[PDB]
Amino acid sequence: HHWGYGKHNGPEHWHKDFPIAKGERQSPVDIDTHTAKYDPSLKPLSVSYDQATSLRILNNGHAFNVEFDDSQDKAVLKGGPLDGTYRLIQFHFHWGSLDGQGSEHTVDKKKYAAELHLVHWNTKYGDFGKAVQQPDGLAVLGIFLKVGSAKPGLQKVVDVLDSIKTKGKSADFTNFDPRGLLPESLDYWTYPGSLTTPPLLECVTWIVLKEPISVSSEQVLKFRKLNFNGEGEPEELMVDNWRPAQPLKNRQIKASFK
Ligand SMILES: NS(=O)(=O)c1ccc(C(=O)N2CCCc3ccccc32)cc1
Ligand SMILES: [Zn+2]
Repeated sequence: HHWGYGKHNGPEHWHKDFPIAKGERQSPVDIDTHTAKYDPSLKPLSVSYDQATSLRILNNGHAFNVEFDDSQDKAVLKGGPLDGTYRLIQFHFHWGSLDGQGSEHTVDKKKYAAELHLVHWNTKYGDFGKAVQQPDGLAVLGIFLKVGSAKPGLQKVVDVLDSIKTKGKSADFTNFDPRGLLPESLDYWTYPGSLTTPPLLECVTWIVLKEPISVSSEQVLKFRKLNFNGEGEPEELMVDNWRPAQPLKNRQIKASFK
């Protein structure tokens, strides 16, 4: 009886195995745009993805991860609110059953159709497993998806999904350029928070871009054909794999822009 997104094992149950679910710095959160303060001390984000080495795509039973070679500083995030160098390890998405829900963060209570998370770990801790035990161990770059025009840079991802339909399936996924998933603007909000799935560790500097990317209805429909279940098991469509907004508590969300 493992955690998931259903009635019986979904977010409102997670606290029983993972008591930190009710913690002081849990993610995601609603971003109230009027309350978020411009911080002129914040630097522009430095997204250095030119030398990124994608390797594989994995259906892990809760989402799909596009995995990168993080054995050296190739693809890194620095600047913004961060001190030091954060290495890209994987990206994944959260999405809905319909366009009106799917994002984890919200903006003045608005839910987007989906949310991209580019996950990075602080290289001063040496490995990812060490980093997740530190308050400044991870930096997750969050990008909203709205449904409209197709995102050309996402199509390679969409087209491989048929080959990783079920939990535990993986496929070779080399030479994928995540630059193709970014919006024009790197304006962002930032706050201290957590992983949004178990083990819900409070180890993340969140950086959420203001500008959504547009994807097509056909693109997101293909996400919704994935399966939570393993091969040969009763089909459970991988939809609504998002955690709702959590209490902000004693935290401040800062804006990089006026
Ligand atoms: N949605 S997110 O961007 O906040 C996110 C969530 C979880 C993770 C993540 O590495 N996992 C989660 C589950 C298995 C696991 C086991 C031990 C340490 C970390 C992890 C990474 C990024
Ligand atoms: Zn995520």
